Amino acid sequence: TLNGGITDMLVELANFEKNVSQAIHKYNAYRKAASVIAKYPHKIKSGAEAKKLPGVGTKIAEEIDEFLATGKLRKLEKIRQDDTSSSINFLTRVTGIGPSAARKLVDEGIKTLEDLRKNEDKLNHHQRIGLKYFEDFEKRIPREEMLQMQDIVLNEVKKLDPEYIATVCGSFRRGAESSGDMDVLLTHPNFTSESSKQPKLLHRVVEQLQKVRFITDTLSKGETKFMGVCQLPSENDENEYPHRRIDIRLIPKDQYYCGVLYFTGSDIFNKNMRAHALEKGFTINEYTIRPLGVTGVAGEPLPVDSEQDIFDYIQWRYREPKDRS
Ligand SMILES: [Cl-]
Ligand SMILES: [Cl-]
Ligand code: NA
Ligand code: NA
Repeated sequence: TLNGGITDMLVELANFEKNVSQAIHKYNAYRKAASVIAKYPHKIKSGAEAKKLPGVGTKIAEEIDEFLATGKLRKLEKIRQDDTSSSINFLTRVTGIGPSAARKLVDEGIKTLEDLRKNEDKLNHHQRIGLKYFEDFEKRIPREEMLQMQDIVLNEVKKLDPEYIATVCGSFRRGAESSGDMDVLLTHPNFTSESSKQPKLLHRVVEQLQKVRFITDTLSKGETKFMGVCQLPSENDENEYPHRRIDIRLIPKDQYYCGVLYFTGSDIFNKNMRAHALEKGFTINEYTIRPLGVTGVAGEPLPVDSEQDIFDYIQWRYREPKDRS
């Protein structure tokens, strides 16, 4: 406005004393001083004309002369470039880790750049390889490269035993020109709802992947899920294809095409899909499709041999992946 560059100033002063300090009475005084300047119908040109108004005071007018010369203030940006605030935004920047370890990490006086080795008395990691491939995780992944990651893995799988089936999901199957990672799903006809549990089916696929040296590291094992790091092979070009990021997941044969729909679709889409079923009278899950009716009591599960057997059941014209936004 007229003096309405010095009212933007005086507001922020009042927030920090409300919060991270909590000096009331000095929350109050800052605040009244804002209004008096807002009402005065004349452009101020010196903190020397300010003491005359019954609102502004002693050390307050003083802070205005520094404002009206430079156009910047000591008692301000110092609170702005030092706070835990606008550093929560920084501290994680250079970490690739977890919520409450920061604080104690930071609390050691350890920070972003030239503040990083200065104090390394935590000797943790992530899990022992976060802080190392920190550099390649923050770049996107071109489509063209996704296609030949895909092609290698299906090749190994089938050569072991042609009864396996496997497919890749996420943004890649929707049709992106760039991705953030890889997510794959895996089944076999000797694992079902009513059977013994079999991790050895997933161990084998992993071990042979290491053998041809496509998989390089391990972050997590289990009976159902693996979590690691991979790389494409070179003939002798530049320094590197960057190291990348892959997940793998084992599922019952009879609940397969119910999970694949689920690891694609789209959030918004998957939400609009489960309401139309309510209308026609069905209930749909990450595991099954069941007959409902009358009240809260679903029936048996109905049989499914394909993605499309699902659409039929609820009376919808089919919709290809490219269109599931
Ligand atoms: Cl961690
Ligand atoms: Cl994917
Ligand atoms: Na993080
Ligand atoms: Na995308």
